[PDB]
Amino acid sequence: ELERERRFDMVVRVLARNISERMYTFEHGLRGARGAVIGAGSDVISRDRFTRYSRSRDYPREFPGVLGYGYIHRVAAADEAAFLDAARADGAPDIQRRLLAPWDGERFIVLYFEPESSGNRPLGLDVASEPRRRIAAIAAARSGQPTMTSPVSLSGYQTPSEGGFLVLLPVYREGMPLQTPQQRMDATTGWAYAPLSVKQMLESTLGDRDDVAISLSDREDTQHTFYRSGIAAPESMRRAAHTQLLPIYGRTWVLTARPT
Amino acid sequence: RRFDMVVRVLARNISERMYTFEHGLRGARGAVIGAGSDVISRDRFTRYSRSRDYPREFPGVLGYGYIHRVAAADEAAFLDAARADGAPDIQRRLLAPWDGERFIVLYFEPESSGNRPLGLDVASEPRRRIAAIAAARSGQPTMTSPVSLSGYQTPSEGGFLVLLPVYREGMPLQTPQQRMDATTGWAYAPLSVKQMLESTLGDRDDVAISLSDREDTQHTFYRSGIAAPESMRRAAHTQLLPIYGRTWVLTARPT
Repeated sequence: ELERERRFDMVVRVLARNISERMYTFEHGLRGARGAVIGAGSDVISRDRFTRYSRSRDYPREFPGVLGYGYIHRVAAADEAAFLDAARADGAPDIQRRLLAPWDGERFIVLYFEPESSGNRPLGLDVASEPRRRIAAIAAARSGQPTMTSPVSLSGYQTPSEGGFLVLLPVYREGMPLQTPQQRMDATTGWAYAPLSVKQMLESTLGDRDDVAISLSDREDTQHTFYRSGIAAPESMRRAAHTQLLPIYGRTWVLTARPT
Repeated sequence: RRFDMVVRVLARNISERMYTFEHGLRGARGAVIGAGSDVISRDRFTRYSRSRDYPREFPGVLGYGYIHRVAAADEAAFLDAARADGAPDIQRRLLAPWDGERFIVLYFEPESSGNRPLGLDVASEPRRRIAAIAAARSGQPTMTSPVSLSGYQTPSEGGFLVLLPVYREGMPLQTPQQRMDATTGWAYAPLSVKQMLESTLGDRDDVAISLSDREDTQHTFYRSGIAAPESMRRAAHTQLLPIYGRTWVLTARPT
C-alpha cells in the first residue's frame, strides 16, 4: 500500500528532471547567440554577420522545442530614429517599432531573429512595451543570468494566440564594471533571446506520457496553468496530488501530477 | 474606414456564431424529450446524433452530448445500466476530488478521435458545476467561465461548455428551486476557444484583438494580432458581449 506513493514519487521526480533538462538545453544557443555579438565587438553585429552566424547553426536539430534565437537592442526614445535608419539601411527596409501595449519608456527592440521559417517575424517588436517581457529583460540585465518570463502570448510568432515564454540573456558593453545590479544594468547594450511555445517545448520532452495526468503553472500565479494533459485514475482522486517545484531561469514552475 | 464600426460588426459576429450553437442544444434536449420519462437509450441518442451533421451545421463547436444527474447513492445502479446499454468501459471520471452530487457525461457525439468524455463527472470541477446549476435554476443555456478541455484532446485546450437543462415532465418550474429539483440532466456542447474563433474570424488581419471573461479581466482566453504603432497613442476599442450568462470583454486595435 505504502510502496504506491513512493513508486509514483519516482515517476514525478523523473518527469520534473526531464522538463528542467529540456529547458536548460536552450541556454547553450542563448549563449551562442550572445557569443556572435561579443565576437562582433563594441559596434553591434551587422545583419550579414548575424545571419551568417544563424546559418552556421541548425536549431530544429540542435535545439528541438525552441522557436529560434535572436537579438534585442536597447535603444532610448531619443535614439529611435537613428537606430531605425541604420537598421533599414542594413537589410530590413520595412522595420518599425511595434508595441505590444502603450509604452513611452526606454525601448528594447527585436533587431535580429532566426529563423522566420519557424515562428514568425518579430522584427521591430518592442519587448519593453509589455511588462512580463520587460521584467525578464531587466532581471536578466541586473543578474547576468538567463531569465525567462511569466507565461505570455506569442505575438509575432503566428496568429492566433500561442502560449509561450521568452528567455533573455544580456550583452554587456566591454570595459564597464559588472560588480553590482545597477552597474550591470547601465552596462547592457542589448539581449540575446529565445522565444518558445509551451506546446512545442513540451512535445519533445513528454511525447506520449499517457501514464500521467499533469498540470504546469508559474508559482507567482498558480490559479492559471500554462499546460494541462490527461485525466487521472479516479482512485488517485481519493488522496492528494504529487507536487514538484521546478526552478527554471529565475522563475519557479509547479508540476502537479496523478497517475493515468 | 470607421474603426468604431469594424469593432461593432466584429462583436456581432462573435455573438452570432456563439448563439448558433443553441439550436443543437435544444435539438439534443429534444431527442431526450421524445424518449419521455425514462432516460434515452444509447441506440436512440446515437441515431439522433447520426441524423445531424455537426461540422457542417455548427462550425466552431466540438459536438453535442448529454449529461445525467445522479446522486452518490445511485452511482453504482446508474453505472450498471450504462455498461449493459453499450458502454462497457464506462466509470465515474473526476476532474478534481468531489464527494457531492454527480453530473456524469453519458453521451457525446462525435466520439471521433479525442472526444472521449464518457463518464466525466462535470460536477467534480467548480466552473463546470456553477454553469450547470445556473442553467438548471434559470432554465437558460448557460456557459462556463474559460476552462481546460480534458477529455477532448491529449494536451488540453482552452474552451467552454454550454449547458441547457432537462426537466422532469409534470414537475413545477415557477421558482429556481422548483426548476433545480425538476432537473434530470443537461444537453451540453464543449467548445474549443481556437476552433470557434477560427470559424468566425478566419484569415482577417485587419484587427489586433483580445478576449477575456469580465469575472477575471487579468486573464485573456484569446489574443491575436499586433496593433498599428499609432493606435497605441490612444486607448483600445472596448465592447462587452453577453454570452450565455457570461460577459466577454472584447478589446480591439486596428492592424
